[PDB]
Formats: sequence, C-alpha cells, structure tokens
Amino acid sequence: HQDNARKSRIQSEHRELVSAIQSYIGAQDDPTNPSEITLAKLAPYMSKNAKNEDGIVNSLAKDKSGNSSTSAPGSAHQIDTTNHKLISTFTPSNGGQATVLTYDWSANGVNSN
Repeated sequence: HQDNARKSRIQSEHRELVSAIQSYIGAQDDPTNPSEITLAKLAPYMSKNAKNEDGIVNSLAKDKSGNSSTSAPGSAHQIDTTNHKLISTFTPSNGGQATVLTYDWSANGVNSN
C-alpha cells in the first residue's frame, strides 16, 4: 500500500522541504556549502504548513521505525550532505529499503535533467 503512497504522501511535502532548503541555504552563513539540513532545521524556512521543529516534522510524513537514521524526528525526510540532495527517507513498516523522494540543490551533473 505505502509502496504507491510513499510517492504521493512524501511528494506533497518533499517539494516543501526543498522549498525550505533553498530558503535555509540562502540564509546560511555560507549558501555555497551549508551544513546538514533536517526538517527540524527547515522548520523556520518552511512556507508550507509548519511553525517550529515540533510543528514542521509532525506536519510532515513520518516514517515507521527510524531505522534509517533519518535525523528528522520520526519523519520521512533526511538530506544527503555528500552530494547535497534533498532525500525523503521513508523507513517502511516492512523494515526494508526506505523510500526516497530526491531533489538536487547542487545538481552536480546535467542540471538534474
């Protein structure tokens, strides 16, 4: 069920989190290479239904186990700092591979096309 849902339920907010990444990063001490970004951090930068870290993350998709170390409190979003991608990590109730909705801030290639 969540196999199809993961896409949609996360997708809704996934855009939002990256809309917040572009906000977070553009606010950072250095936008060129900001720190690890999380939902709890993206809270102030969210234009989407969110207020503080308790608000945002609870307002966002929540993963089941947290076995992926998503950093986002019980939430299905964890950003990759290596390439600087907005990943949405859904740790399923199956315990299998987590579901991802990705966005590329740095787009190290062909502009993510």
